[PDB]
Amino acid sequence: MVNPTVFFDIAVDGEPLGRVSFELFADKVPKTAENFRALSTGEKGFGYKGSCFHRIIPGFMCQGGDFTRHNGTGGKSIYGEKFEDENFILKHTGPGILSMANAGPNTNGSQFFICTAKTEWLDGKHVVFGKVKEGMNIVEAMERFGSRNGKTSKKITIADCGQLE
Ligand SMILES: CC(C)[C@@H]1OC(=O)C(C)(C)/C=C/c2ccc3ccc(nc3c2)[C@@H](C)NC(=O)[C@@H]2CCCN(N2)C(=O)[C@H](C)NC1=O
Repeated sequence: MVNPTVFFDIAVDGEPLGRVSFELFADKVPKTAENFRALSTGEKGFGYKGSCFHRIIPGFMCQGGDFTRHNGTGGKSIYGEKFEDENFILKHTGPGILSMANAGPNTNGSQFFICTAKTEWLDGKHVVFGKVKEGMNIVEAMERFGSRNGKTSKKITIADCGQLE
């Protein structure tokens, strides 16, 4: 089995910025990786294309994936509105870690975050399931549109997304 790779093409106020690609650790968290993979291809009929990064805190993380309410209160998984925490094998080791956002135990949906710092205090409560493979420079560029309270100064969108391999 080969861990899947997905990509996001990022835009800033509609203008193309660049691509971020991710390795999804399906060998360690297959249910969580499959959710993010399928939402990235849109193959269930819904997913990330067109959604935004609603909270970007420089020196911390970029959060996105709310395609139902567009503001960080919504989203849904391919398994239903919520699904369980699969495991916590992987840790928040540094910039580029891809992890699930949640509102409590066993509340994963579609929202995710990309770390731009080591966030070890989230270990064991957010499921880590991938990492940036290429385009950390694009993530760093996105980070410059964030702010201390997370509000973005330009609209940061996933203009396209899908699977590479
Ligand atoms: C998935 C979604 C439904 C959920 O939303 C909620 O629980 C509700 C809708 C209640 C919003 C809470 C909320 C709002 C604004 C914030 C501003 C700032 C902060 N936390 C915030 C948390 C700071 C300290 N931490 C984060 O930014 C962390 C980083 C890791 C990912 N991550 N955010 C979540 O997983 C949050 C913990 N959960 C949610 O965003």
